[PDB]
Amino acid sequence: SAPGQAAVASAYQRFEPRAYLRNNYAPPRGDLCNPNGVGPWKLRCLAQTFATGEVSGRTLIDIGSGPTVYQLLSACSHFEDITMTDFLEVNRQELGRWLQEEPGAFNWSMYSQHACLIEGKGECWQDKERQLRARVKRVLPIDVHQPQPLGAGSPAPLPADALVSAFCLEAVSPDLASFQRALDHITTLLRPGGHLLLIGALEESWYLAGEARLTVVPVSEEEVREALVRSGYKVRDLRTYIMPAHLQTGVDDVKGVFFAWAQKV
Amino acid sequence: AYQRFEPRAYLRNNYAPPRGDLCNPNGVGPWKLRCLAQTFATGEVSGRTLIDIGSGPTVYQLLSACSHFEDITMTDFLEVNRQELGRWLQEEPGAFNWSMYSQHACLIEGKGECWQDKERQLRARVKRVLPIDVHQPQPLGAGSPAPLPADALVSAFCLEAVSPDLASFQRALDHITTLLRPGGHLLLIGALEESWYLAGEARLTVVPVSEEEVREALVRSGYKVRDLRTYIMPAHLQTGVDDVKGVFFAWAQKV
Ligand SMILES: Nc1ncnc2c1ncn2[C@@H]1O[C@@H](CSCCNC[C@@H]2Cc3ccc([N+](=O)[O-])cc3CN2)[C@@H](O)[C@H]1O
Ligand SMILES: Nc1ncnc2c1ncn2[C@@H]1O[C@@H](CSCCNC[C@@H]2Cc3ccc([N+](=O)[O-])cc3CN2)[C@@H](O)[C@H]1O
Repeated sequence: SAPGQAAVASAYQRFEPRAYLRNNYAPPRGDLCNPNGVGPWKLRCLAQTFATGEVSGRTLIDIGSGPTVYQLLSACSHFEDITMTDFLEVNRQELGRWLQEEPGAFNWSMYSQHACLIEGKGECWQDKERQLRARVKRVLPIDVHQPQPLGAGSPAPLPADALVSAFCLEAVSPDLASFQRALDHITTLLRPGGHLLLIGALEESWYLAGEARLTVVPVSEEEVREALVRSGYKVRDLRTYIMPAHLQTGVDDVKGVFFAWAQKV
Repeated sequence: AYQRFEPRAYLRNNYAPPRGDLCNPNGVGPWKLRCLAQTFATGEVSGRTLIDIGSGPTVYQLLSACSHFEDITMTDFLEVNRQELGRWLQEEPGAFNWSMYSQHACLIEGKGECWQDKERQLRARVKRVLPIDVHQPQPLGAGSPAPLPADALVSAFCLEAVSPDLASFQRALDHITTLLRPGGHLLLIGALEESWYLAGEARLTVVPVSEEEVREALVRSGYKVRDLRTYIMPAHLQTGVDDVKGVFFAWAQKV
């Protein structure tokens, strides 16, 4: 078990946040004007799920935030305490730049505007970002391969009412078995009856983050569903987006994207 | 007097904060955008061609209009305003940033449209920017490139701001009304009970008008008033740039 993990940790030492941001969150993949694009689909899954009112509580943990905040734009009106996490210091620093409203931070304002647009409440994007910054109460190291991903007696309020995780588990797991165990490990962080929102890449074997070319376990929708069931979830929603050819740039070999809403039993 | 009008001062006074803060939905900017959006959302204001009367250096007043009219003419009395418009239309250097207004129009309209697509459509549909003088019986002169008669007019904060008194305001309205097809629509926005405003070195005289006065003026020009509403200016938006008391929005139909 330890070998595959050592390979993952080593490969991530070359991960370049800015290149990763450019590849995935600037145009063309970061084009929010095309409703058929992947950015709008992700934001829609999240906004629609939170719009049900069924996913709420006091505390939320984002698992493997990397250098991004988009996955929390709709969530942040429903949780007063948000923990963001990442394995890499360089990503935690990138989140820090953004938290401090630095220029030189990545500009999420197009995503914030798009979230305001689809949430349909007339909120301005500046109020949305102010609220996300207020509700993020800590940014913590994490390793999903450890039985306690946050370490012993972490700062984070546990158990959490909800988890969010985008493009983390399949990107740090050498094989399906590692992915299943990682899912079990983060599932310990979640209250029974709590909710997990999982976004990830389907049938991907690599992606680029600068010099770093990371190896990814290719997973199918069926594999994700079965993993959720095995970890003790009821699957409420599991959607697939098929990556259009024009978005099939050379930054990865992804075939689609999945969104799962699961409730822990 | 208008010869000392400074577009950048005017923009700063009226379209930068506090008056240009769009975050609070009780502000004047959001109220104006809502009047315009709700009106066009009815479907009753439609056609091929539209003229914006006295555009000055602003485009917000056409953000909801532009998806209902394929040919748009913008107008102003002053070359310096016409150049400021040109800088924004051609995406030139130092153009005013209207993106907050574009974004808010998209939010209000509720169609999920992105603000870059809205600006793109506005820029595509504005075919020309022309001189205009509403004091002339033919405000656009004879044989102007503008298709006439227009199917719709929009005019925000022009007639009361260029008229010394109610009689002049009425005549200016009669004048622009000749540009409008019978059965066509006028969307008129303006200041209530204002007597002056500043634009840098220019101090401009305004005729103070009431809601009743505007209604009466419309009827006299031959319009049926479909809608007329008032925004009362809150104290935190009462700055030193004018003495405005309120803003009116009128939707009128020529008959
Ligand atoms: N042991 C660990 N525990 C927790 N997190 C860890 C661990 N090791 C690395 N990490 C952390 O997880 C990393 C996750 S970044 C996302 C990687 N996903 C792969 C790739 C990216 C991507 C992104 C967006 C889209 N899209 O279309 O919107 C598609 C794709 C294609 N897939 C990173 O922050 C790393 O630092
Ligand atoms: N003879 C003419 N014919 C046509 N246009 C002409 C003529 N002479 C001058 N012009 C043209 O008309 C002008 C219109 S802009 C200034 C209007 N002044 C009213 C002032 C501005 C304002 C704006 C917004 C708000 N608000 O709270 O939303 C409040 C206020 C307060 N009132 C200007 O572009 C000028 O160039």
